[PDB]
Amino acid sequence: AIDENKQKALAAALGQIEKQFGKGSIMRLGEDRSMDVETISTGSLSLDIALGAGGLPMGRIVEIYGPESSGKTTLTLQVIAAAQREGKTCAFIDAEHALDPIYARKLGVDIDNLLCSQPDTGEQALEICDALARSGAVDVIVVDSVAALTPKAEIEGEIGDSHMGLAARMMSQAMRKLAGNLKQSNTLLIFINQIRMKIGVMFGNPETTTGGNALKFYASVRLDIRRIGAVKEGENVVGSETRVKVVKNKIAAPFKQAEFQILYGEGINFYGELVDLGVKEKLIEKAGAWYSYKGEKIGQGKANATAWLKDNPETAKEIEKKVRELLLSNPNS
Amino acid sequence: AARMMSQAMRKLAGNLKQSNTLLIFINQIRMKIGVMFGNPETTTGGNALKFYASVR
Amino acid sequence: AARMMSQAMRKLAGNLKQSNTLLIFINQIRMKIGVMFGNPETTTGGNALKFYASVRLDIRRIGAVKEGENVVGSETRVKVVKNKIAAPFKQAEFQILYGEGINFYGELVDLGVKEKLIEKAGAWYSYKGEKIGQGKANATAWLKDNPETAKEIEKKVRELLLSNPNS
DNA sequence: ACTTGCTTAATTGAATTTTTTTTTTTAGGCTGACTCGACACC
DNA sequence: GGTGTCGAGTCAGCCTACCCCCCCCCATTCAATTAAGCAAGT
DNA sequence: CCCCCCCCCCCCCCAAAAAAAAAAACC
Ligand SMILES: Nc1ncnc2c1ncn2[C@@H]1O[C@H](COP(=O)(O)OP(=O)(O)OP(O)(O)=S)[C@@H](O)[C@H]1O
Ligand SMILES: [Mg+2]
Repeated sequence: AIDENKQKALAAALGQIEKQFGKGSIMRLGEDRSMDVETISTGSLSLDIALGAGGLPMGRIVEIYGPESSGKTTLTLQVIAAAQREGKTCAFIDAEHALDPIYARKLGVDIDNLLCSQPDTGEQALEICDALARSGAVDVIVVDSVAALTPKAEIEGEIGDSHMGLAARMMSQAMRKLAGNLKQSNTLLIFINQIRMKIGVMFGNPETTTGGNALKFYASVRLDIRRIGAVKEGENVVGSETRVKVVKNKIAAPFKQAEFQILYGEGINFYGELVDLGVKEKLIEKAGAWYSYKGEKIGQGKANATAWLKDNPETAKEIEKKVRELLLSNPNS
Repeated sequence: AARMMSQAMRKLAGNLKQSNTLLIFINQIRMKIGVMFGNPETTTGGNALKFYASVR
Repeated sequence: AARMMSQAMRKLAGNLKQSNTLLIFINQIRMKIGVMFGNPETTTGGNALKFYASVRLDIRRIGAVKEGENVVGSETRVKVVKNKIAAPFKQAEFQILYGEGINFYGELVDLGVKEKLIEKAGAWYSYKGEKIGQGKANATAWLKDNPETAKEIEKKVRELLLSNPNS
């Protein structure tokens, strides 16, 4: 008796809300396809595993932070390169004024279709982000350094002048405005941030990021990237040994980490990863310092084993297919 | 209230002068809103009393 | 809302006086922003109630009351910010204990010490030589057990500090 | 009977520095900028 | 025929009317220091 | 005895509401 009266009052209210605000304003969460999480590759297989859902989520905000020369720009360009290869449009907002277009081409970016902007102010940078988000025509936006998003008042002003929390306020306002626009357009926004030291602290770590506290809350993923060593061809340093910690994750379990090589002028070493994962999943046998695939000695030393996998495009397909099958915990589709 | 004050001033001003009686009105401040230029402080009971007052 | 409150006061002030009825309005605090003349703490509902009020009390929590670790109440301060029936700007300090209310015996200690009926050496409370406890809580706990001395100290404090007693 | 360490509570001090600017809800005038027709002159 | 220039018309943004009330502001936590009373040693 | 004719003028305001936000090593 009361059941029917409640179901009718509910049905009437739902009808009135959908009339006043629009069609999909309120609905049951189980029958809402908009809310399903879709992901894209990072151009690193170990990082796609660490993220738990096979890559970075569309319609969300991501933060990548780290020290100087850690690989923050190189990593965001490999994301763009991968996205372009699946026929997606990408934008680069270069607030640092430090992008080399020749190096971007060497990492596999289609330069001639990559939208670029070198804005004057933080406001202009973030108004271009909102304009491209509302359009529905851009799939990935990268904002290179939050640290270089200078408010207009600070550019007009003198060096030494105080602007209390003015960048932090700008970023707080930006997040509020963007979150909704990005979810509707299914657009991925990636923010790069720099590290700074906070003083008057003895608990926790003294490392901070720039641009205040809003971005920590709204980010669905946060990556801490670091250079942990060198890659040498005898004497010549030819690349960096890199580590990425997943510091925040809302689309899968956090605190996982990824290890890989960045080689100068190539990018992330995909086959270098595919060796290490093939080893861990018992598909490649490392008998001391001798890498072996089904008895056949593919080489000795990681570089020779990688060079062998490069020469055999069938054996690389085989191992990738198995590793993808096994380790990807939440496959999206 | 503005009308009642308007009518009272008309009636009282002449009766006070004849009898030589001092009449003191106390008023409270309110805040007039939708004013940018100047002082947003008003008093109560309309405009008549400003005109008929010999001292404010 | 400011208009409604302005209209309400006009109507109520006279009706309350005839009936001899006490009306108490509780108000919340809000922040005034921009170009501020004075303190940025405001109250809600416009400017009428400030004029019509015969008494205005500002109440504040100034600390915790702890039984070792367990927080068992609040230390409170009340400022008299407006008064038309006696002189203003006097203040009161008392304890609110959760589930009991205002700690009457705690006030009686503090008023006993002020009017020399109780002797306080460091943190040692003495009534006519006899030592009644160390610390305000043990002193209070004694006065709770000895209602003869409580009634005596109350009667003397009322005689001293309350100017005109009851009818 | 004289002196000292322990007890329990309450009191006071430091905690590196030092800093900003904005709205909706005006009304009516003044400045500068853009549009268009066309008339003088090479 | 085309470009500079005279002229009327229309539109977007700024600013100036304006005096200027305050009576002085919302407040905390850990730990070193002080001290009156009382049991233990002499 | 016999039979109507015609309008005139406004008056007064009332009330506030609300925060937002870090930035940086030094030997
Ligand atoms: N144009 C280039 N040619 C060769 N190597 C490069 C080039 N640009 C960057 N690298 C190297 O790639 C590695 C990572 O560089 P990035 O990806 O630019 O790092 P990053 O964190 O953006 O550092 P910033 O912005 O300069 S603090 C470093 O060892 C660089 O020296
Ligand atoms: Mg960079």
